Amino acid sequence: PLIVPYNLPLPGGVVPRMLITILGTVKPNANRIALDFQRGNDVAFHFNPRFNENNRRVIVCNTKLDNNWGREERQSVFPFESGKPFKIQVLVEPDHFKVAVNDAHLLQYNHRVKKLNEISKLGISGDIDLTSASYTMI
Ligand SMILES: OC[C@H]1O[C@H](Sc2cccc(I)c2)[C@H](O)[C@@H](n2cc(-c3cc(F)c(F)c(F)c3)nn2)[C@H]1O
Ligand SMILES: [Cl-]
Repeated sequence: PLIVPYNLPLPGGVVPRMLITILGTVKPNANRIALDFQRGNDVAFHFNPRFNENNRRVIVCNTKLDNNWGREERQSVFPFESGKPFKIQVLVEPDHFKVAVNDAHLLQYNHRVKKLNEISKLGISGDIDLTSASYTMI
Protein backbone atom coordinates (compact mmCIF):
# COMPACT_ATOMS: atom_id res chain seq x y z
CA PRO A 1 0.00 0.00 0.00
CA LEU A 2 0.93 3.65 -0.45
CA ILE A 3 1.42 6.08 2.41
CA VAL A 4 -1.65 8.11 3.40
CA PRO A 5 -1.87 11.07 3.25
CA TYR A 6 -0.54 10.82 -0.30
CA ASN A 7 0.69 13.71 -2.46
CA LEU A 8 0.40 13.01 -6.21
CA PRO A 9 1.89 15.73 -8.44
CA LEU A 10 -0.14 16.58 -11.56
CA PRO A 11 2.56 18.02 -13.84
CA GLY A 12 1.43 21.18 -15.54
CA GLY A 13 -1.92 20.92 -13.78
CA VAL A 14 -5.05 19.33 -15.20
CA VAL A 15 -6.62 19.62 -18.66
CA PRO A 16 -9.88 18.34 -20.20
CA ARG A 17 -9.63 14.64 -21.18
CA MET A 18 -7.31 13.91 -18.22
CA LEU A 19 -8.53 10.98 -16.13
CA ILE A 20 -7.28 10.50 -12.57
CA THR A 21 -7.81 7.08 -11.00
CA ILE A 22 -7.58 6.26 -7.29
CA LEU A 23 -7.77 2.63 -6.21
CA GLY A 24 -8.01 1.64 -2.58
CA THR A 25 -10.01 -0.16 0.07
CA VAL A 26 -12.09 1.61 2.72
CA LYS A 27 -10.89 0.74 6.20
CA PRO A 28 -13.33 -0.97 8.56
CA ASN A 29 -15.18 1.61 10.66
CA ALA A 30 -13.99 4.36 8.32
CA ASN A 31 -15.12 7.89 9.17
CA ARG A 32 -13.89 10.06 6.30
CA ILE A 33 -11.98 10.20 3.01
CA ALA A 34 -10.73 13.24 1.14
CA LEU A 35 -9.38 14.03 -2.30
CA ASP A 36 -7.93 17.53 -2.63
CA PHE A 37 -7.10 18.85 -6.10
CA GLN A 38 -4.92 21.80 -5.17
CA ARG A 39 -3.68 24.99 -6.83
CA GLY A 40 -0.86 25.88 -4.47
CA ASN A 41 -2.50 26.29 -1.09
CA ASP A 42 -5.97 26.63 -2.60
CA VAL A 43 -8.17 23.57 -2.96
CA ALA A 44 -9.83 23.69 -6.37
CA PHE A 45 -11.88 20.55 -5.71
CA HIS A 46 -12.30 18.89 -2.31
CA PHE A 47 -14.20 15.57 -2.55
CA ASN A 48 -15.03 14.41 0.99
CA PRO A 49 -17.03 11.25 1.68
CA ARG A 50 -18.26 11.38 5.28
CA PHE A 51 -19.41 8.05 6.72
CA ASN A 52 -21.07 9.50 9.84
CA GLU A 53 -22.31 13.07 9.73
CA ASN A 54 -25.25 13.00 12.14
CA ASN A 55 -25.56 9.25 11.46
CA ARG A 56 -25.88 9.82 7.71
CA ARG A 57 -23.42 9.16 4.89
CA VAL A 58 -22.83 12.09 2.54
CA ILE A 59 -20.27 13.30 0.03
CA VAL A 60 -19.29 16.94 0.60
CA CYS A 61 -17.54 18.87 -2.18
CA ASN A 62 -16.13 22.38 -1.89
CA THR A 63 -13.34 24.78 -2.85
CA LYS A 64 -10.93 26.52 -0.47
CA LEU A 65 -9.61 29.95 -1.51
CA ASP A 66 -7.19 31.95 0.65
CA ASN A 67 -7.83 29.43 3.44
CA ASN A 68 -11.62 29.96 3.34
CA TRP A 69 -14.11 27.28 2.39
CA GLY A 70 -16.91 28.23 0.00
CA ARG A 71 -20.42 26.92 -0.59
CA GLU A 72 -20.73 23.17 -0.16
CA GLU A 73 -22.20 20.88 -2.81
CA ARG A 74 -23.63 17.74 -1.21
CA GLN A 75 -24.43 14.34 -2.72
CA SER A 76 -26.35 11.79 -0.65
CA VAL A 77 -25.80 9.00 -3.18
CA PHE A 78 -23.02 7.23 -1.29
CA PRO A 79 -21.25 4.39 -3.14
CA PHE A 80 -18.51 3.63 -0.59
CA GLU A 81 -18.75 0.82 1.92
CA SER A 82 -16.46 0.20 4.87
CA GLY A 83 -14.08 -2.66 4.23
CA LYS A 84 -14.58 -2.70 0.48
CA PRO A 85 -12.32 -1.97 -2.50
CA PHE A 86 -13.21 1.08 -4.55
CA LYS A 87 -12.18 2.94 -7.68
CA ILE A 88 -12.64 6.71 -7.89
CA GLN A 89 -12.24 8.11 -11.40
CA VAL A 90 -12.10 11.89 -11.78
CA LEU A 91 -12.41 12.95 -15.41
CA VAL A 92 -11.55 16.58 -16.10
CA GLU A 93 -14.06 18.06 -18.51
CA PRO A 94 -14.13 21.62 -19.86
CA ASP A 95 -16.57 22.96 -17.27
CA HIS A 96 -16.41 20.47 -14.41
CA PHE A 97 -14.77 17.54 -12.74
CA LYS A 98 -16.82 14.40 -13.45
CA VAL A 99 -16.59 11.71 -10.76
CA ALA A 100 -17.50 8.04 -11.19
CA VAL A 101 -17.07 5.45 -8.43
CA ASN A 102 -16.87 1.75 -9.32
CA ASP A 103 -17.74 2.63 -12.94
CA ALA A 104 -20.98 4.40 -11.96
CA HIS A 105 -21.37 8.13 -12.43
CA LEU A 106 -21.63 9.91 -9.08
CA LEU A 107 -21.43 13.69 -9.46
CA GLN A 108 -20.05 16.66 -11.34
CA TYR A 109 -18.38 19.72 -9.81
CA ASN A 110 -18.25 22.96 -11.83
CA HIS A 111 -14.81 24.57 -12.04
CA ARG A 112 -14.56 27.45 -9.58
CA VAL A 113 -10.78 27.60 -9.92
CA LYS A 114 -10.31 28.33 -13.61
CA LYS A 115 -6.51 28.11 -14.03
CA LEU A 116 -6.69 24.37 -14.61
CA ASN A 117 -3.02 24.18 -15.57
CA GLU A 118 -2.15 25.41 -12.07
CA ILE A 119 -4.08 22.65 -10.24
CA SER A 120 -0.88 20.64 -9.91
CA LYS A 121 -1.38 18.42 -6.86
CA LEU A 122 -3.84 15.75 -5.80
CA GLY A 123 -3.83 14.98 -2.08
CA ILE A 124 -5.42 11.76 -0.86
CA SER A 125 -6.28 11.51 2.83
CA GLY A 126 -8.44 9.60 5.26
CA ASP A 127 -9.55 6.16 6.26
CA ILE A 128 -8.38 4.04 3.35
CA ASP A 129 -5.73 1.58 2.33
CA LEU A 130 -4.43 3.29 -0.81
CA THR A 131 -3.44 0.89 -3.60
CA SER A 132 -2.63 3.27 -6.44
CA ALA A 133 -3.10 6.82 -7.68
CA SER A 134 -2.40 7.63 -11.32
CA TYR A 135 -3.50 9.62 -14.35
CA THR A 136 -3.85 9.15 -18.09
CA MET A 137 -5.32 10.95 -21.10
CA ILE A 138 -8.44 9.63 -22.79
O1 LIG B 1 -16.85 22.53 3.28
C1 LIG B 1 -15.92 21.45 3.33
C2 LIG B 1 -15.13 21.45 4.61
O2 LIG B 1 -16.05 21.21 5.69
C3 LIG B 1 -15.47 21.25 6.99
S1 LIG B 1 -14.85 22.90 7.47
C4 LIG B 1 -16.35 23.85 7.46
C5 LIG B 1 -17.06 24.10 8.62
C6 LIG B 1 -18.23 24.84 8.58
C7 LIG B 1 -18.70 25.35 7.38
C8 LIG B 1 -17.98 25.10 6.22
I1 LIG B 1 -18.65 25.85 4.38
C9 LIG B 1 -16.81 24.36 6.26
C10 LIG B 1 -14.33 20.24 7.11
O3 LIG B 1 -13.70 20.30 8.38
C11 LIG B 1 -13.32 20.43 5.97
N1 LIG B 1 -12.22 19.45 6.01
C12 LIG B 1 -12.28 18.14 5.95
C13 LIG B 1 -10.99 17.68 6.01
C14 LIG B 1 -10.45 16.32 5.97
C15 LIG B 1 -9.12 16.09 6.34
C16 LIG B 1 -8.62 14.82 6.28
F1 LIG B 1 -7.34 14.59 6.65
C17 LIG B 1 -9.38 13.77 5.85
F2 LIG B 1 -8.87 12.53 5.79
C18 LIG B 1 -10.68 14.00 5.47
F3 LIG B 1 -11.43 12.97 5.04
C19 LIG B 1 -11.22 15.26 5.51
N2 LIG B 1 -10.18 18.76 6.08
N3 LIG B 1 -10.93 19.84 6.08
C20 LIG B 1 -14.04 20.40 4.63
O4 LIG B 1 -14.61 19.11 4.40
CL1 LIG C 1 -14.66 15.31 7.18
